[PDB]
Amino acid sequence: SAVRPTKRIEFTEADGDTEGKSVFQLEKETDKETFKIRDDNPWVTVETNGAVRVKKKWDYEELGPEKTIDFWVIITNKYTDNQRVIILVKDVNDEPPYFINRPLPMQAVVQLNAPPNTPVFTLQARDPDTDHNIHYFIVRDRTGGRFEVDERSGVVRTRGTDLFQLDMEYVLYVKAEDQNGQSTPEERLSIVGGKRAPQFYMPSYEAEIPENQKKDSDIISIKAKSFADREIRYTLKAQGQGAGTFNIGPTSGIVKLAKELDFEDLRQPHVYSLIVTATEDSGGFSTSVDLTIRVTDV
Ligand SMILES: [Ca+2]
Ligand SMILES: [Zn+2]
Ligand SMILES: [Zn+2]
Ligand SMILES: [Zn+2]
Ligand SMILES: [Zn+2]
Ligand SMILES: [Zn+2]
Ligand SMILES: [Zn+2]
Ligand SMILES: [Zn+2]
Ligand SMILES: [Zn+2]
Ligand SMILES: [Zn+2]
Ligand SMILES: [Zn+2]
Ligand SMILES: [Zn+2]
Ligand SMILES: [Zn+2]
Ligand SMILES: [Zn+2]
Ligand SMILES: [Zn+2]
Ligand SMILES: [Zn+2]
Ligand SMILES: [Zn+2]
Ligand SMILES: [Zn+2]
Repeated sequence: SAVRPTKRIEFTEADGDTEGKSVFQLEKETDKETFKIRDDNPWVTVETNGAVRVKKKWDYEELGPEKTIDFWVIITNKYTDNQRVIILVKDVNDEPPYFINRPLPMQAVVQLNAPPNTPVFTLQARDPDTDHNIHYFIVRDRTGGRFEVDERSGVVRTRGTDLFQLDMEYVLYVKAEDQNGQSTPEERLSIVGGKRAPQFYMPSYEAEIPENQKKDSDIISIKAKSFADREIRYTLKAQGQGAGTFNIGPTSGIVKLAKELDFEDLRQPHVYSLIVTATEDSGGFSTSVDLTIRVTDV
């Protein structure tokens, strides 16, 4: 027949990242066949010998919604053959955006007399694909319409002139969506009127240290965010065993080893459970978090 079975083949965007690179060889039914493209294609040239070469550096986003380099070839040696070539192009960078806001869950405060269009928090997601653009939006507003999000910047801004209530929680569920390839999870943003307690940069902390850890060496750094941007004082208590084995820097949040350790001494536990407290001298507010320290033998 005049038409050959359609050549189907899969390559990544990156396989086509260099002009003139021979991606694949089109097969010939007879030794003396020569190839020629039917229509000029922006992405590929076809050599006389059937080698398919990168013309313009492949860009998945720039392909039609089909995501294929789709072209025909003429085969000869008139009595000529025709064959369709469909290169399915895979965008291997195309993985969903994720929020890079820290700490999670998303927490902000709103000034009680915040005037309209006061920014209270900036949503920041990252698309691992550098070639993608994302839009931020609210999927569920539990604030009674007191906040909106800028789709470009991710900035969350107050609306209306009414006051906000002290200690009152305003909740938005927010999402960033890809304009190319997927989205973030629908994350919960908690905005509290006026002030709220410090939030640790991790919901729990875990350290693993050898038996021979040097006395007064740093074991783990703990940090809490003060929403009032006020001074944080850290304290550390032991849950059960190990009181006084570790301390934490009042200002630094750095947990050091206070005592020598013996793994073969069964008086000392192998897993220490500690609670770190972050205290604002901004008045009252404290938050606690678990710190778990495991000791390995050496
Ligand atoms: Ca791309
Ligand atoms: Zn036939
Ligand atoms: Zn591009
Ligand atoms: Zn891409
Ligand atoms: Zn990956
Ligand atoms: Zn890319
Ligand atoms: Zn949009
Ligand atoms: Zn804007
Ligand atoms: Zn009102
Ligand atoms: Zn949903
Ligand atoms: Zn240090
Ligand atoms: Zn500051
Ligand atoms: Zn500090
Ligand atoms: Zn030992
Ligand atoms: Zn002992
Ligand atoms: Zn606990
Ligand atoms: Zn041992
Ligand atoms: Zn040993």
